[PDB]
Amino acid sequence: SPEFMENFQKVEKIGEGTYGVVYKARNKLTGEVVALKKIRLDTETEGVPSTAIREISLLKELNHPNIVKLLDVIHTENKLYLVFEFLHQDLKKFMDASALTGIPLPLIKSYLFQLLQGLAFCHSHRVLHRDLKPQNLLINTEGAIKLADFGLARAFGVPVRTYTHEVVTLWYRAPEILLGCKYYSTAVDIWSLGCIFAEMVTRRALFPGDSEIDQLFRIFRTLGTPDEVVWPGVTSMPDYKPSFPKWARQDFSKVVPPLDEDGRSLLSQMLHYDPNKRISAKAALAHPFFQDVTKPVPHLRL
Ligand SMILES: O=S(=O)(O)c1cccc2cccc(Nc3ccccc3)c12
Ligand SMILES: O=S(=O)(O)c1cccc2cccc(Nc3ccccc3)c12
Repeated sequence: SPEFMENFQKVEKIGEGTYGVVYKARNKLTGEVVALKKIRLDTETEGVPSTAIREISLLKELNHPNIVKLLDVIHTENKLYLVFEFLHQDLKKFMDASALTGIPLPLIKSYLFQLLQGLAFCHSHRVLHRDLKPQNLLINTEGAIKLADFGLARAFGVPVRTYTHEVVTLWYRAPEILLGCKYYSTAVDIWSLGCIFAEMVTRRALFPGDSEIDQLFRIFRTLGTPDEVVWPGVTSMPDYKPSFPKWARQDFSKVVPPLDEDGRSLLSQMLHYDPNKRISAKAALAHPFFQDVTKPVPHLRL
Protein backbone atom coordinates (compact mmCIF):
# COMPACT_ATOMS: atom_id res chain seq x y z
CA SER A 1 0.00 0.00 0.00
CA PRO A 2 1.41 3.43 -0.86
CA GLU A 3 2.81 5.53 1.94
CA PHE A 4 1.73 9.15 2.24
CA MET A 5 3.42 12.00 4.09
CA GLU A 6 0.28 12.26 6.23
CA ASN A 7 1.23 8.80 7.55
CA PHE A 8 4.31 10.25 9.24
CA GLN A 9 4.66 12.28 12.39
CA LYS A 10 7.77 14.46 12.55
CA VAL A 11 9.63 13.89 15.78
CA GLU A 12 12.74 16.04 15.54
CA LYS A 13 15.37 17.34 13.13
CA ILE A 14 18.33 14.92 13.18
CA GLY A 15 20.64 16.77 10.82
CA GLU A 16 20.84 18.56 7.49
CA GLY A 17 22.86 16.75 4.84
CA THR A 18 23.60 18.06 1.36
CA TYR A 19 19.84 17.94 0.67
CA GLY A 20 18.49 20.19 3.38
CA VAL A 21 17.20 18.98 6.73
CA VAL A 22 16.79 15.33 7.72
CA TYR A 23 13.95 14.53 10.12
CA LYS A 24 13.35 11.68 12.52
CA ALA A 25 9.74 10.67 11.95
CA ARG A 26 7.32 8.04 13.20
CA ASN A 27 5.15 5.96 10.87
CA LYS A 28 1.66 6.34 12.40
CA LEU A 29 0.51 2.99 10.95
CA THR A 30 3.38 0.74 12.07
CA GLY A 31 4.98 2.87 14.76
CA GLU A 32 8.34 2.45 13.06
CA VAL A 33 10.68 5.41 13.33
CA VAL A 34 12.49 6.38 10.14
CA ALA A 35 14.73 9.13 8.83
CA LEU A 36 13.07 11.31 6.17
CA LYS A 37 14.94 13.39 3.65
CA LYS A 38 13.03 16.06 1.70
CA ILE A 39 14.06 16.70 -1.88
CA ARG A 40 12.78 19.71 -3.81
CA LEU A 41 12.71 18.86 -7.51
CA ASP A 42 13.29 21.18 -10.48
CA THR A 43 11.21 21.16 -13.65
CA GLU A 44 13.19 24.34 -14.35
CA THR A 45 14.57 22.98 -17.63
CA GLU A 46 12.50 19.95 -18.56
CA GLY A 47 13.78 17.12 -16.39
CA VAL A 48 16.70 15.26 -14.84
CA PRO A 49 19.69 14.40 -17.06
CA SER A 50 19.36 10.86 -18.43
CA THR A 51 22.82 9.97 -17.15
CA ALA A 52 21.70 11.28 -13.74
CA ILE A 53 18.59 9.14 -13.81
CA ARG A 54 20.80 6.15 -14.54
CA GLU A 55 23.14 6.94 -11.64
CA ILE A 56 20.23 7.34 -9.21
CA SER A 57 18.96 4.00 -10.50
CA LEU A 58 22.35 2.46 -9.87
CA LEU A 59 22.40 3.73 -6.28
CA LYS A 60 18.86 2.48 -5.64
CA GLU A 61 19.87 -1.05 -6.75
CA LEU A 62 22.45 -1.40 -3.99
CA ASN A 63 21.53 -3.49 -0.96
CA HIS A 64 24.38 -3.83 1.54
CA PRO A 65 24.85 -3.81 5.31
CA ASN A 66 27.21 -0.82 4.97
CA ILE A 67 24.99 1.42 2.84
CA VAL A 68 22.08 3.22 4.54
CA LYS A 69 18.86 1.49 3.62
CA LEU A 70 16.33 3.34 1.49
CA LEU A 71 12.90 1.94 2.37
CA ASP A 72 10.60 3.99 0.13
CA VAL A 73 10.37 7.14 -2.00
CA ILE A 74 7.17 9.18 -1.71
CA HIS A 75 6.25 11.57 -4.54
CA THR A 76 4.08 14.62 -3.97
CA GLU A 77 3.69 17.98 -5.70
CA ASN A 78 7.14 18.69 -7.13
CA LYS A 79 8.65 17.08 -4.02
CA LEU A 80 10.27 13.76 -3.12
CA TYR A 81 10.49 12.33 0.37
CA LEU A 82 13.11 9.62 0.81
CA VAL A 83 12.22 7.22 3.62
CA PHE A 84 15.33 5.69 5.21
CA GLU A 85 16.00 3.40 8.13
CA PHE A 86 16.49 5.53 11.27
CA LEU A 87 20.07 5.99 12.55
CA HIS A 88 20.75 9.57 13.91
CA GLN A 89 24.37 9.05 15.08
CA ASP A 90 27.32 9.77 12.73
CA LEU A 91 31.09 9.46 12.77
CA LYS A 92 31.62 13.21 13.10
CA LYS A 93 29.36 13.48 16.16
CA PHE A 94 30.91 10.34 17.60
CA MET A 95 34.46 11.61 17.11
CA ASP A 96 33.55 14.90 18.75
CA ALA A 97 32.12 12.97 21.71
CA SER A 98 35.27 10.83 21.88
CA ALA A 99 37.50 13.90 21.59
CA LEU A 100 38.99 13.58 25.08
CA THR A 101 40.12 9.98 24.70
CA GLY A 102 39.79 9.18 21.03
CA ILE A 103 37.90 6.29 19.45
CA PRO A 104 39.57 3.01 20.53
CA LEU A 105 41.71 1.30 17.88
CA PRO A 106 39.52 -1.79 17.70
CA LEU A 107 36.54 0.42 16.74
CA ILE A 108 38.65 2.45 14.30
CA LYS A 109 39.69 -0.79 12.64
CA SER A 110 36.12 -2.13 12.55
CA TYR A 111 34.69 1.09 11.07
CA LEU A 112 37.44 1.35 8.46
CA PHE A 113 37.01 -2.31 7.50
CA GLN A 114 33.26 -1.91 7.12
CA LEU A 115 33.56 1.29 5.10
CA LEU A 116 35.99 -0.52 2.79
CA GLN A 117 33.41 -3.34 2.41
CA GLY A 118 30.74 -0.80 1.55
CA LEU A 119 32.98 0.95 -0.95
CA ALA A 120 34.17 -2.28 -2.51
CA PHE A 121 30.52 -3.17 -3.15
CA CYS A 122 29.64 0.22 -4.60
CA HIS A 123 32.71 0.28 -6.81
CA SER A 124 32.07 -3.22 -8.18
CA HIS A 125 28.59 -1.99 -9.13
CA ARG A 126 30.00 1.18 -10.80
CA VAL A 127 28.84 3.46 -8.02
CA LEU A 128 31.16 6.04 -6.42
CA HIS A 129 30.37 7.97 -3.30
CA ARG A 130 32.32 11.11 -4.23
CA ASP A 131 31.75 13.05 -1.03
CA LEU A 132 33.00 10.88 1.82
CA LYS A 133 33.35 12.75 5.08
CA PRO A 134 32.76 11.89 8.75
CA GLN A 135 29.41 13.70 8.67
CA ASN A 136 28.07 11.34 5.99
CA LEU A 137 28.85 8.08 7.82
CA LEU A 138 26.05 6.80 10.02
CA ILE A 139 26.46 4.48 12.96
CA ASN A 140 24.09 2.28 14.96
CA THR A 141 24.00 0.76 18.44
CA GLU A 142 25.23 -2.61 17.22
CA GLY A 143 28.51 -1.37 15.77
CA ALA A 144 27.72 -1.02 12.08
CA ILE A 145 28.76 2.08 10.13
CA LYS A 146 27.07 2.97 6.84
CA LEU A 147 27.64 5.09 3.73
CA ALA A 148 25.13 7.92 3.18
CA ASP A 149 24.83 11.32 1.53
CA PHE A 150 26.35 10.16 -1.76
CA GLY A 151 27.59 13.03 -3.98
CA LEU A 152 25.31 12.09 -6.86
CA ALA A 153 23.32 15.33 -7.36
CA ARG A 154 26.31 17.64 -7.77
CA ALA A 155 28.23 15.03 -9.80
CA PHE A 156 25.61 14.56 -12.51
CA GLY A 157 23.76 17.86 -12.20
CA VAL A 158 20.52 16.58 -10.69
CA PRO A 159 17.83 19.31 -10.65
CA VAL A 160 17.76 19.84 -6.89
CA ARG A 161 19.38 22.25 -4.40
CA THR A 162 22.27 21.29 -2.09
CA TYR A 163 24.39 22.26 0.97
CA THR A 164 21.64 23.86 3.07
CA HIS A 165 24.14 24.63 5.84
CA GLU A 166 27.52 25.19 4.14
CA VAL A 167 30.66 23.34 3.04
CA VAL A 168 33.90 21.65 4.22
CA THR A 169 33.96 19.13 1.37
CA LEU A 170 37.42 20.18 0.25
CA TRP A 171 39.18 18.44 3.15
CA TYR A 172 38.58 14.98 1.74
CA ARG A 173 38.93 15.74 -2.00
CA ALA A 174 41.48 13.67 -3.97
CA PRO A 175 44.41 15.55 -5.55
CA GLU A 176 43.58 14.44 -9.08
CA ILE A 177 40.23 16.30 -8.73
CA LEU A 178 41.95 19.40 -7.32
CA LEU A 179 44.31 19.29 -10.33
CA GLY A 180 41.46 19.14 -12.83
CA CYS A 181 41.67 15.54 -14.12
CA LYS A 182 39.42 15.00 -17.13
CA TYR A 183 38.10 11.77 -15.64
CA TYR A 184 38.50 10.69 -12.03
CA SER A 185 38.14 7.08 -10.82
CA THR A 186 36.94 4.98 -7.87
CA ALA A 187 40.32 5.85 -6.30
CA VAL A 188 38.93 9.22 -5.22
CA ASP A 189 36.86 7.47 -2.53
CA ILE A 190 39.91 5.62 -1.20
CA TRP A 191 41.75 8.93 -0.80
CA SER A 192 38.81 10.35 1.16
CA LEU A 193 38.68 7.30 3.38
CA GLY A 194 42.43 7.45 4.00
CA CYS A 195 41.91 11.04 5.23
CA ILE A 196 39.11 9.82 7.47
CA PHE A 197 41.34 6.98 8.81
CA ALA A 198 44.03 9.53 9.77
CA GLU A 199 41.39 11.78 11.39
CA MET A 200 39.99 9.03 13.56
CA VAL A 201 43.53 8.20 14.75
CA THR A 202 44.76 11.73 15.41
CA ARG A 203 41.42 13.26 16.33
CA ARG A 204 41.84 16.12 13.88
CA ALA A 205 41.20 16.53 10.15
CA LEU A 206 44.29 15.82 8.10
CA PHE A 207 44.06 18.53 5.40
CA PRO A 208 41.62 21.24 6.55
CA GLY A 209 41.93 23.59 3.57
CA ASP A 210 39.85 26.67 2.86
CA SER A 211 40.15 26.75 -0.96
CA GLU A 212 41.22 24.39 -3.74
CA ILE A 213 44.71 25.87 -3.92
CA ASP A 214 45.03 25.89 -0.12
CA GLN A 215 43.86 22.28 -0.04
CA LEU A 216 46.43 21.31 -2.61
CA PHE A 217 49.22 23.08 -0.72
CA ARG A 218 48.27 21.47 2.60
CA ILE A 219 48.48 18.08 0.90
CA PHE A 220 51.82 18.98 -0.74
CA ARG A 221 53.33 20.22 2.53
CA THR A 222 52.60 16.87 4.17
CA LEU A 223 53.09 14.28 1.44
CA GLY A 224 55.58 16.30 -0.60
CA THR A 225 54.97 18.12 -3.88
CA PRO A 226 54.42 15.37 -6.44
CA ASP A 227 56.67 15.13 -9.49
CA GLU A 228 56.74 12.80 -12.51
CA VAL A 229 58.70 10.16 -10.63
CA VAL A 230 56.06 9.74 -7.92
CA TRP A 231 53.03 10.52 -10.11
CA PRO A 232 53.58 10.07 -13.86
CA GLY A 233 51.60 12.67 -15.73
CA VAL A 234 51.07 15.04 -12.82
CA THR A 235 52.95 17.97 -14.42
CA SER A 236 50.59 17.90 -17.42
CA MET A 237 47.33 17.82 -15.46
CA PRO A 238 44.93 20.66 -16.38
CA ASP A 239 45.52 22.78 -13.29
CA TYR A 240 49.08 21.81 -12.49
CA LYS A 241 51.42 24.85 -12.29
CA PRO A 242 55.23 24.54 -12.30
CA SER A 243 55.18 27.55 -9.95
CA PHE A 244 53.93 25.30 -7.14
CA PRO A 245 56.26 25.36 -4.13
CA LYS A 246 58.35 22.21 -3.75
CA TRP A 247 57.87 20.64 -0.31
CA ALA A 248 59.55 17.48 0.94
CA ARG A 249 57.41 14.59 2.22
CA GLN A 250 56.90 14.39 6.02
CA ASP A 251 57.32 11.21 8.09
CA PHE A 252 54.12 9.49 9.26
CA SER A 253 55.62 9.13 12.71
CA LYS A 254 54.91 12.85 12.74
CA VAL A 255 51.70 12.96 10.64
CA VAL A 256 49.88 10.11 12.41
CA PRO A 257 51.95 9.48 15.57
CA PRO A 258 49.83 6.64 17.08
CA LEU A 259 50.09 4.32 14.03
CA ASP A 260 52.58 1.46 13.72
CA GLU A 261 54.07 0.06 10.50
CA ASP A 262 50.88 -1.86 9.58
CA GLY A 263 48.76 1.25 9.98
CA ARG A 264 51.33 3.40 8.18
CA SER A 265 51.60 0.88 5.36
CA LEU A 266 47.88 0.93 4.79
CA LEU A 267 47.57 4.70 5.15
CA SER A 268 50.37 5.32 2.67
CA GLN A 269 48.66 3.03 0.16
CA MET A 270 45.36 4.90 0.56
CA LEU A 271 47.02 8.31 0.16
CA HIS A 272 49.23 7.44 -2.79
CA TYR A 273 49.25 10.41 -5.21
CA ASP A 274 48.87 8.33 -8.34
CA PRO A 275 45.23 7.12 -8.68
CA ASN A 276 46.54 4.11 -10.65
CA LYS A 277 48.75 3.05 -7.73
CA ARG A 278 46.37 3.92 -4.87
CA ILE A 279 45.11 0.76 -3.16
CA SER A 280 41.60 -0.43 -4.18
CA ALA A 281 38.91 -1.02 -1.53
CA LYS A 282 38.97 -4.78 -2.26
CA ALA A 283 42.76 -5.03 -1.85
CA ALA A 284 42.72 -2.93 1.34
CA LEU A 285 40.44 -5.49 2.98
CA ALA A 286 43.30 -8.03 2.71
CA HIS A 287 45.84 -5.69 4.33
CA PRO A 288 47.65 -7.05 7.42
CA PHE A 289 46.21 -4.12 9.40
CA PHE A 290 42.91 -6.01 9.47
CA GLN A 291 44.25 -9.36 10.71
CA ASP A 292 42.64 -8.89 14.12
CA VAL A 293 39.55 -6.93 13.13
CA THR A 294 36.42 -7.41 15.27
CA LYS A 295 33.06 -5.67 15.68
CA PRO A 296 33.12 -3.56 18.89
CA VAL A 297 29.96 -1.73 19.94
CA PRO A 298 30.24 2.04 20.43
CA HIS A 299 29.58 3.82 23.70
CA LEU A 300 26.75 6.18 22.77
CA ARG A 301 25.43 8.34 25.62
CA LEU A 302 22.84 10.52 23.87
O1 LIG B 1 13.77 7.77 -9.15
S1 LIG B 1 13.29 8.10 -7.83
O2 LIG B 1 13.04 6.73 -6.96
O3 LIG B 1 12.04 8.85 -7.88
C1 LIG B 1 14.49 9.11 -7.00
C2 LIG B 1 15.01 8.59 -5.79
C3 LIG B 1 15.95 9.30 -5.03
C4 LIG B 1 16.40 10.55 -5.47
C5 LIG B 1 15.91 11.14 -6.67
C6 LIG B 1 16.38 12.41 -7.08
C7 LIG B 1 15.93 13.01 -8.26
C8 LIG B 1 14.99 12.36 -9.08
C9 LIG B 1 14.46 11.08 -8.73
N1 LIG B 1 13.59 10.51 -9.53
C10 LIG B 1 12.45 11.01 -9.96
C11 LIG B 1 11.85 10.40 -11.10
C12 LIG B 1 10.61 10.89 -11.62
C13 LIG B 1 9.96 11.99 -11.00
C14 LIG B 1 10.54 12.62 -9.86
C15 LIG B 1 11.78 12.13 -9.34
C16 LIG B 1 14.92 10.42 -7.49
O1 LIG C 1 20.42 10.27 0.14
S1 LIG C 1 21.58 9.35 0.12
O2 LIG C 1 22.10 9.11 1.64
O3 LIG C 1 22.63 9.93 -0.72
C1 LIG C 1 21.12 7.76 -0.54
C2 LIG C 1 21.50 6.64 0.25
C3 LIG C 1 21.20 5.33 -0.14
C4 LIG C 1 20.49 5.09 -1.33
C5 LIG C 1 20.07 6.15 -2.17
C6 LIG C 1 19.35 5.86 -3.36
C7 LIG C 1 18.93 6.88 -4.22
C8 LIG C 1 19.21 8.22 -3.92
C9 LIG C 1 19.93 8.61 -2.73
N1 LIG C 1 20.17 9.90 -2.48
C10 LIG C 1 19.97 10.92 -3.33
C11 LIG C 1 19.12 11.99 -2.93
C12 LIG C 1 18.88 13.10 -3.79
C13 LIG C 1 19.48 13.15 -5.09
C14 LIG C 1 20.32 12.09 -5.51
C15 LIG C 1 20.57 10.98 -4.65
C16 LIG C 1 20.38 7.56 -1.81
